[PDB]
Amino acid sequence: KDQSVTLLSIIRDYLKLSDKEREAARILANGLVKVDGKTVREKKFAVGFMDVIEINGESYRVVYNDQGALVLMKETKERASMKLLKVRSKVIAPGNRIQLGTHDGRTFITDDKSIKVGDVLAVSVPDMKISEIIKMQPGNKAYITAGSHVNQTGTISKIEAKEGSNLVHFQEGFSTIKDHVFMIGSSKFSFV
Repeated sequence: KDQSVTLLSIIRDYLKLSDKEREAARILANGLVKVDGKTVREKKFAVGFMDVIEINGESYRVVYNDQGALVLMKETKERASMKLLKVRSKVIAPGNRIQLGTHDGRTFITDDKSIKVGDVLAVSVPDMKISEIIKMQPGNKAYITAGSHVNQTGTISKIEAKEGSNLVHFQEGFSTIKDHVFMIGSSKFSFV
């Protein structure tokens, strides 16, 4: 499935559920839509997993359904002030000058060489402050973003890595490739 969709499409899909899709374009146009706490009126603006979408003062989270498509779910005001960003890419230069590229296209610059692709940053939406790192490692909990176990959660039991052509295993009795595993909880912090 598409890993990003237009802001207009995801709002229209949601509004379909109450037979109000006809108003999607007017609601967007009225400056009544925010993404990650910033007003957006551009219908072509792409949104993806974990984005916080506000429609008319009400908060929603972009998540996946059991078919793997991006959809909105109702979110509490309290949780809406937070977002998890998966580290999707790194550029490592000399002297621990490290660019972290997150799954929503943001970049942060760190000198912590311990942060790996697959680790997750818990950030505050009102100001982008990073508050926690959720490590991709055994004993931590994840949500599955693609493949056959999409929209399931589990606690990692073991991780296997090789060079050339892998797998994260879960206590719950399944495994997937790392690409599909999105960290959401540790002992000290949980999205849930």
